Amino acid sequence: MISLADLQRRIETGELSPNAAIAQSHAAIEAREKEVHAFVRHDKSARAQASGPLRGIAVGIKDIIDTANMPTEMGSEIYRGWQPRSDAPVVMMLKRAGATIIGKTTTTAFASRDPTATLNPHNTGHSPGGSSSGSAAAVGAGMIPLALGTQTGGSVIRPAAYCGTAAIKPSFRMLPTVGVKCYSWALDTVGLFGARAEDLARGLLAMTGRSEFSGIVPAKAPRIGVVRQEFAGAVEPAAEQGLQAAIKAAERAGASVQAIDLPEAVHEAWRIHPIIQDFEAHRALAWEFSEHHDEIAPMLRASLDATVGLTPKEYDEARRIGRRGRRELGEVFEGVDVLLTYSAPGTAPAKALASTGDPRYNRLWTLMGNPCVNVPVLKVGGLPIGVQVIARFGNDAHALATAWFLEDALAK
Amino acid sequence: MISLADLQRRIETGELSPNAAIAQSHAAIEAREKEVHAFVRHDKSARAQASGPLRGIAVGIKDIIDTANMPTEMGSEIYRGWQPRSDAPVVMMLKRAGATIIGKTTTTAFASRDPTATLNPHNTGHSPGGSSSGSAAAVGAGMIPLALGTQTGGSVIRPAAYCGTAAIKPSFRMLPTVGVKCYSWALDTVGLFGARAEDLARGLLAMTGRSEFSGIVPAKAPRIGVVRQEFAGAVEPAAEQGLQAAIKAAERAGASVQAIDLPEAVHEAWRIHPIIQDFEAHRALAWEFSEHHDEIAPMLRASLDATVGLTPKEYDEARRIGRRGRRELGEVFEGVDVLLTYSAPGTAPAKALASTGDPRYNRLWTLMGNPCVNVPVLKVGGLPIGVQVIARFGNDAHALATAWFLEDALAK
Repeated sequence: MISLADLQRRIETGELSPNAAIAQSHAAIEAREKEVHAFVRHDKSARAQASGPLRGIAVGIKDIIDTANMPTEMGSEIYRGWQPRSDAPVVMMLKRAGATIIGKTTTTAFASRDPTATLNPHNTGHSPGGSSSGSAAAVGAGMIPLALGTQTGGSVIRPAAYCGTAAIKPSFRMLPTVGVKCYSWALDTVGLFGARAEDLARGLLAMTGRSEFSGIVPAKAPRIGVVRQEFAGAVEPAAEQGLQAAIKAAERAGASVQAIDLPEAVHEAWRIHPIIQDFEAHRALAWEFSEHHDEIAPMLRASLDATVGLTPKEYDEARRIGRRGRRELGEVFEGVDVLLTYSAPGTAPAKALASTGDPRYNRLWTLMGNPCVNVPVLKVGGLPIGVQVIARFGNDAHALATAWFLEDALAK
Repeated sequence: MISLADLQRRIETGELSPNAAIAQSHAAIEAREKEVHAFVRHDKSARAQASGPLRGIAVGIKDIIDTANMPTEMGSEIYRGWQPRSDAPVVMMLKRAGATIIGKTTTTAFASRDPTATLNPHNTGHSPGGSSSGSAAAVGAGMIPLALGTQTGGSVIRPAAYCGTAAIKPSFRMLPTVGVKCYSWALDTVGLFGARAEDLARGLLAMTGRSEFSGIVPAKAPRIGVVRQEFAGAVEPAAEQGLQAAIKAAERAGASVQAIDLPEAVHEAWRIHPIIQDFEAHRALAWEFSEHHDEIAPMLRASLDATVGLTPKEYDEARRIGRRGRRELGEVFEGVDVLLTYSAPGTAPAKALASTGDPRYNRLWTLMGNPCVNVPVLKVGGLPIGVQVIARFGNDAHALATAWFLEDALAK
């Protein structure tokens, strides 16, 4: 994989030129696209910008995020050829920083469960996860140093884990969702994919200009709280192996680790996530559901059809339950700096299963809003397994700091 | 003005056909549009639907809200001829209920300060207010029974007051802002314009399907708390005259009225509203500011140029102040059912002043999130003056109930 931070340093010290860096991504993409299929469209004419911390940095954009110079097809035929008038605010944050929008990465139809043609870089016979399939695969394939995606359930953390890349789902609403195809406004959150935690930090620094993302360094002797989200059902062996490896490395590295059970209120929040997501989806995708019902991908159309009956009453109750969950989750962070848990059920499912994986270990955190970071741990049968580092709401900088510490710890 | 609730009843009993109702609206728009200029686009072919609670109900849509069959130009040359692919969720809520989207109403460029060509129905020499100019003017001129607008500062309540129409800015996020041109995601709120409070209730009921809007009836002897928002300075004579008239009518109607002071925390919330609005504006309008700077309307362009320096730091601090205000405000709604204040600085400004009016008496409430309702009280020099009814967050129904009460009390 390509490191954003590495590219920056080399460009800053005249070692590498912005153009060369971009040309390299162009090459990397063409070298493996026929095998990975991570891009809906590759803008081969894309050139590096003159200035900015992100000059020479090629970025892939999930195809539900608006771009003015390239179509935004939402992974659906309904939007074939669709061309937004303006660039989404998040795309502009990148451009203003000197980044190069190299292309649009594949997304499941409307960011749902319907598989794309994209394949896992580690094993062509496996899924790269979803819904941010192309962003994760492209970064995992070493095509680009950065990519944007989104998470409502777990479309940032899950595919990152599956493809073995670093990634972060910042605190809810930190990054604007304007110009981002909505599924559930109460959940939709923009995320970033990169090689390591440090790359994510530099990416967020350039995008937001927030000092907290500047000068970040690996955390020392972090206080980790391990949660296995039992309420989410049984996990696959490979996932537990990864978690245990992480815990062990962390301990050897000097961290303090303790197992803790989440409050019953938090469990409840996890349970009603589907209610909030599905109710709002009917509102957010009202036009598509009413005017182009039969054109909606199979799986998405099935979930919508099965949820037309959700009532405003139960919806409101679900949100109330979510709030309680957030309130009680905060107390948990009085003893620990971050929470460590699974990033996915296990290794990436085989493409033959026609599944982008289950977000049951991700969804709770999207609703809580806390910043989440994926840390690649190991590989089983050649397929990546990662862990999820979660910090207090708004403490994105610390989450990255701890993920960094964890990366170094695993490196022994 | 055309009453939505009135049409519903007559249509329901078979006294009025939906087709006739819609024909009525077209004729009404035709008779006053050439002088008011409230519509950016009037769809003369718009027909009535056969079923649903809003069948036969014509609705005007502010032109920052997406429509799939009509252009959405944001009141700016930058979006001349721009055609969204889909109808915004709020528009779909109306259509699914059987409503007829009769056209797009004028909006200031990107919902800011730059005046539109729309004129006040009560006096063409005055402003209809902004930024929801067309929606307020159209309803105020008796053209349509319902219209959608938006409020970030006071673009719902203020123009409603200026045009003498009933209107409501629902609780924050109760109505989706998807497909609604964003200015400030922390403030942007969809609102409705109608003849009377009852009309607003019926509209929300059909749109949301929430039982809280069903069976709404005038309130009895409500506990009103009068607040003059001193932090915003003194209002114009006409405005005070209207408030005094409202208080007197309410008292003689059996209501308990008492003057109340707003906690310092709330005052501060009002003060930092500009910080939040302007900071986000730069992110939300990044493409426009960076790629079409000189094409942006004069006033909005100047305010943007003057705020480029706002830091994320002062922004975060501003939000913290806002949250603090929200908590203490709730405490206020413990001894009183609703608050009563000004809807605007006074009568509608003369067009010559090139001003849509000062929203200093509206902005606080948009940030607090509380449901606000404008109640027409009287006229000065032929220009309408209204008052603003405010209830606790999520108590929209009660707000409407009390507003209805005030309407009846004013009629004596």
